[PDB]
Amino acid sequence: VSQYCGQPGLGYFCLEAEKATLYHRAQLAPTIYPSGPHMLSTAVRIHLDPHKNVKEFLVTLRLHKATLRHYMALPEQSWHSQLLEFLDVLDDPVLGYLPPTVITILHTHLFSCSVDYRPLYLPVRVLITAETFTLSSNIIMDTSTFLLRFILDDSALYLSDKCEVETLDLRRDYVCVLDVDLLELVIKTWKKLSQPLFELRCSNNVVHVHSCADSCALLVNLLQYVSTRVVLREVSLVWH
Repeated sequence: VSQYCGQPGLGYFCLEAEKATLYHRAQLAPTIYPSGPHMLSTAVRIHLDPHKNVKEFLVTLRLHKATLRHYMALPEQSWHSQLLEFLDVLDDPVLGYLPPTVITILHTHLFSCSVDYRPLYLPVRVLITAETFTLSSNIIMDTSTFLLRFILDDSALYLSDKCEVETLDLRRDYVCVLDVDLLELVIKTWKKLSQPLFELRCSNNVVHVHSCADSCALLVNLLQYVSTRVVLREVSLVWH
């Protein structure tokens, strides 16, 4: 749209689809999403001001039940391909638009974007079932400071059979290992008035942990084989 209700700067840019999450390229597809909002509902909002002459974005992104991973090889190789193809910020050399300085303010909602096929040298069918990944960065990301309220809701984790890549079991949504009730990691990275660079004040709420000797032993094998940081974070209400 252009000039919504007659006033320049007001518009409605949108996008909708329903897709299978992750298919790789050159070869063979990753084939992710083996799992009534739609996918990639990037209903961004723009209220820029001609007098200000600066690029404003209100991106209300919504990847519903997707799996937005593109890191095919051990390094982020197909992710590199994705970030070399997709990354281009509205090249506008046309007349009447001298390129306004780019500034981004995201309010993304990666609701139910399950991540269970993150590839590495030798993971074991790793399953991390996030519910809500609310990267509501109310502050400007492209700056020294970035307030990012990761208000998650009741995540969890489940581990597969055996560290060597091939792993089968009766339930691939296996036993719980390390679930979180909530983790409000409200980071203010300065790249709480803490002058020190990268103050990752992960003010985590709590970390429940349940386990059996085999379960935690296997988890430790998994971790083995696979600048203020003031948490004030409860370490474990471990029922283990």
